[PDB]
Amino acid sequence: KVEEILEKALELVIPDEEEVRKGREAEEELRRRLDELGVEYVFVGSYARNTWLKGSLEIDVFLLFPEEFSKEELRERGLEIGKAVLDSYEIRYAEHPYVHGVVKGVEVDVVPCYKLKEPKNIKSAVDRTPFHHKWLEGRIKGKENEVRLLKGFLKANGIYGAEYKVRGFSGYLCELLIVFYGSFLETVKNARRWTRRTVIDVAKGEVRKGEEFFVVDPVDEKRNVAANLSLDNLARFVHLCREFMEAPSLGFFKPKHPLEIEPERLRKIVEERGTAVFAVKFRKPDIVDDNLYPQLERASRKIFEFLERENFMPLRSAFKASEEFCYLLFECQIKEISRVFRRMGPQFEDERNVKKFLSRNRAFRPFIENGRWWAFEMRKFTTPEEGVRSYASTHWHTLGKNVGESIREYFEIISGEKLFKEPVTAELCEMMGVKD
RNA sequence: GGCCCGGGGCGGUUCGAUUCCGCCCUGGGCCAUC
Repeated sequence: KVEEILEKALELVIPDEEEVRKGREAEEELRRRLDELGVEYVFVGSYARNTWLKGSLEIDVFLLFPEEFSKEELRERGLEIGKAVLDSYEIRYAEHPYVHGVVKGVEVDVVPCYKLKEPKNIKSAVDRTPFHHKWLEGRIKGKENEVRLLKGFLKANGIYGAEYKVRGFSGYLCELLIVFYGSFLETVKNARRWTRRTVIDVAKGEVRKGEEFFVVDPVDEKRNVAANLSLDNLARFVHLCREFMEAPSLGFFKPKHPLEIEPERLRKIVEERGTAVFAVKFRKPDIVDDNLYPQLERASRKIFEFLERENFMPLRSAFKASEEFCYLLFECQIKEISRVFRRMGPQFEDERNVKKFLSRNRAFRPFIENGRWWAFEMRKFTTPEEGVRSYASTHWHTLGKNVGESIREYFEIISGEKLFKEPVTAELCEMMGVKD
């Protein structure tokens, strides 16, 4: 039963004694170093609140700087401090650069920010974190394991990140939720009633109907904590909660198995479907995933839209990325279509336009049907692939800034066996609902 | 970078385009980076 299950579960979410110990002693040292320099700092994030998921140990040391300090100063002093304190560093990037390193074996993020008073004055997302922490530390105390359960559950099902490769629940949203419902289970139970118009005002302990799923930030009533949660990911969670409660099981916290498929069986199935399955391959632009995937979606969407207005009847689109290349995957109901198609002309009494419409030299002689004129025109292409080869070659600039630029210099359309031999077999099966 | 809203020019397509497909400059808002 749920309880017995959640019990066996804490085991997969809570960091064991050694992963914890490792943490403390790393924070211990990290503390000394920072003081033997008299720097004004503050640990934030899931480490400072013991809400960190097992296996995801990382520390977040935020450096407080006067308001008056310039942007440049912040990062320079931040770069210096980070460098001196970290065993081994690495200048990372975001809204502004910050430093990432390791201390006594554990991960560390040394972010520079402005010491501020009261939410307004907020100069960057990072400035807001300190407030999020002060508001969260006193209220989440004693429920950390509820937070963890809720992450292992979301992480296990592929919707734990808030970044563009996940579009799911952010760890912050997770604690706010636990602070609202009181525990994992209560969150799971209530989530089942969530709709796309549900709004959760943590500060008001109230739930209301809005225009979109909105979890108003305690620190900023205008900020949506679940802003980048995809409408489909929300749907998948609402369902996942409904099923968990129907049949509790430790399997919900266990990362689903990769489940490889033999390319041969994939071939058979596509045949059983008798659809057009092809891919658009091009070199992976060298850019962070936060810029790459929002592009892959656009590109994939722009082509899907080309395919349907072109009468190829697309079923679903998808995409995969590698160290090497990127793939846009499509499946259609039409492997081929006739050359001729019917073009709609003016009504019979509009002498002006009628004449014009008839003034074009076509090959088949237009006709009248139910009051208006029509014409038989020929298509430029007759198969999905044939069309996308044309679309990608001329409309490359609309598939994203980067993706669009790598397609402009090189792209190929694969299909048949050649396609099943590309590292995209898994994605396809997920796209076709192939079950097993 | 991506999404939402808006201005100013254009190109292709169409009997017919503000309205479909796209391109230039361009104002504001939001999202991820912790």
